[PDB]
Amino acid sequence: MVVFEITILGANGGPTEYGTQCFILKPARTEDPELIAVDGGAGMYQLREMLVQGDDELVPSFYEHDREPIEFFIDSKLNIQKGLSKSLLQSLKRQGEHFESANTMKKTYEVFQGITDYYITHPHLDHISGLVVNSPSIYEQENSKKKTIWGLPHTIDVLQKHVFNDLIWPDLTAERSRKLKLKCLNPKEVQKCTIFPWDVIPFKVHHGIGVKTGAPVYSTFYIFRDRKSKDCIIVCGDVEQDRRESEESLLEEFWSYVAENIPLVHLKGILVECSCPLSSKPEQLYGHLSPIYLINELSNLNTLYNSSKGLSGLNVIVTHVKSTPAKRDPRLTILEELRFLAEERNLGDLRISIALEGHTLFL
Amino acid sequence: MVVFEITILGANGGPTEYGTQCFILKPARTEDPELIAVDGGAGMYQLREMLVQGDDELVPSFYEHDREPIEFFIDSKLNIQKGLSKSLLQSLKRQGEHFESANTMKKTYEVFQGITDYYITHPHLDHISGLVVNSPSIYEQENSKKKTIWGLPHTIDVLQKHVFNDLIWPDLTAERSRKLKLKCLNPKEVQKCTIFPWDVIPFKVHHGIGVKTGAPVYSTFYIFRDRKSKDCIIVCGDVEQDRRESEESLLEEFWSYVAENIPLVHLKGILVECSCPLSSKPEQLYGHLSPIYLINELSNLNTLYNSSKGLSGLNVIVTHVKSTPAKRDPRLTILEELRFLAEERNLGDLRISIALEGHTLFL
Ligand SMILES: [Zn+2]
Ligand SMILES: [Zn+2]
Ligand SMILES: [Zn+2]
Ligand SMILES: [Zn+2]
Repeated sequence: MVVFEITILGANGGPTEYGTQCFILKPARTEDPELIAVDGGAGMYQLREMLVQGDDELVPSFYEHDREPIEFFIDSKLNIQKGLSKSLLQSLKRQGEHFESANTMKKTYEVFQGITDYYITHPHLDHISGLVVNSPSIYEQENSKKKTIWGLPHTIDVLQKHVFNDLIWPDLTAERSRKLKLKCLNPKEVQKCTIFPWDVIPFKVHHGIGVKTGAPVYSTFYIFRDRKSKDCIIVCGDVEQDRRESEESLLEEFWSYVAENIPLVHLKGILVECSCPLSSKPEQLYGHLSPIYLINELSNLNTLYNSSKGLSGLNVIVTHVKSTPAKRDPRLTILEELRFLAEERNLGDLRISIALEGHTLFL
Repeated sequence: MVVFEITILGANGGPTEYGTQCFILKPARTEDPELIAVDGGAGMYQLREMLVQGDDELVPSFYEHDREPIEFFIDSKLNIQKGLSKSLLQSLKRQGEHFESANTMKKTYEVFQGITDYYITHPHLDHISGLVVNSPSIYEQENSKKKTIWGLPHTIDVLQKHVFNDLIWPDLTAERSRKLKLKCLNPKEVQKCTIFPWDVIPFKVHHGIGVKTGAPVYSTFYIFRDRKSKDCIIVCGDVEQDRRESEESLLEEFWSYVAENIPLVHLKGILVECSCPLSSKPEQLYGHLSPIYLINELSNLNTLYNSSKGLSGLNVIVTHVKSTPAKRDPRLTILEELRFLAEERNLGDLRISIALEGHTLFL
């Protein structure tokens, strides 16, 4: 039944600077070296950690305890494992002697060369820092695996002008070998992934406004659909609720598309933020979701599917939780708040988990 | 004799994305909460690690071994300790009960609020990623400690246009409370630090050329001078040797200034890159130093000081070493190559160490 393997490289919303948003995707079970990244925060560094670290598992927290039981953060039915998947690792183990002789750094370069394509949601630095700093790895060899960075224009235009511009970073897109490329996607259009037999469908969403400019700051939701099984996952960039009159109902458009085109049984997971707990703090919430806003969005999706079973069976994987100087880990607070609000709103057998770095989900 | 405490938050040259360049400075022994940062790669995340991790000490490597003895990377006379200094930690311990009640995350916010001023060498993303992602922490409170980002114009203009621009990052400099400010420094001019009784003297250096534009890419060397003791440290941005005819001898200007104005006995350390080992690889070396180029620069400084004792007693702390898919840790290769070349060039009792994240130097 499992179609997707999702490696959580980074699920941190800030303001600490490591492990920011990046998810690796591949088909379940298969052993090709090729990998897709959604966003570009945590990258090589995190792959290396997972190659070393790989039960009463404890995960980092730094609140009530420095480490906490893994099960506290996840739905009890979630198919999750620590480390990289057996099949991802098998692409290194295709050569017996070579795998054993290769040190951790070498293994990291090898796995990382397989990242063919990034789908970037928006160009905020926390979503691109690993993509950028890791990028010179592409020049380690003559016979070279090339990388492509995909996005809607609001992302690609910014990367071209403000990142790969010989000021913030050497303009690797200008190098004649074209080992790093920027490519635009059209919104709402079914586009094809390059290696996997998957469709990718990007949708624009709102993510606040400029501090100086007041201009809308856009983000992206990506649908990945396995063509054979028709199973899908939704992987989201940072997002806030739409404003009734002053703007386009981008989220309504998105949920309507999902309900029309993807039966709930085929929706294997949504990776979506809840940056903040219910406790106000407007400065930290701008451009983001809190549990009431996320539950309101899921309630809208529920209304569109229009089943008496609610969202029963749906896996919601909560990403981009921010640190806060609070007594309790906000991931735990948010998880409890979301579960409470889902129960209050009668959303059915909805399965809510927090995304945990250094783990793979099987959906 | 020790005047400076230098906390190494990040000394990684890339392409792995965590622990990139950032050094914290404070006067030795004193317990004020205020701190200076040079560069802005590793930040809050690394402070938090150091608050938790704090003998046969092993440090991360990931080559021949995943962890290696600390002493392999340093000169035997180097005054170094793991973790934050006792006096830095004392600023938290001024309140007994409060310190004990505060969790690791809270302690991290508290220490980090003390970073008053950043001195940025150049705006490449690896030198600013932590500064940027950490910056919203400034809005955690009403009665707020404010931060200032200092640099030469080649840095500040780029940060204004390409980073704090509501596209790559919210433009926090436009927020009316002015809790984050960008300020320019004049090159070669003795300027004053805001809290510590220190002079700061910035010098422009070369750091390669644009891939697309061919334009010179500049960097900065910072001299910090304690006015009472007259002791100085030099903390460097990324740099390459000058080209004889085609450009200004920026490095010659710098070493000449040092030899004229700072007696060797007062020069307590230089933190300077050696990104690459002697083994060629032009693509990785562009804009950077290898051991022959670094030793040539130190030889030039030696000639200017003009002593038969060479650079005896000088601490050279090597930063920004890049990963490479090699059998041996390049920090070890580089250390051996530098020591060999220094001996061959008769530079005297020069003390060479690699900068190690998660440690404090006392110079
Ligand atoms: Zn974000
Ligand atoms: Zn964002
Ligand atoms: Zn650098
Ligand atoms: Zn640089």
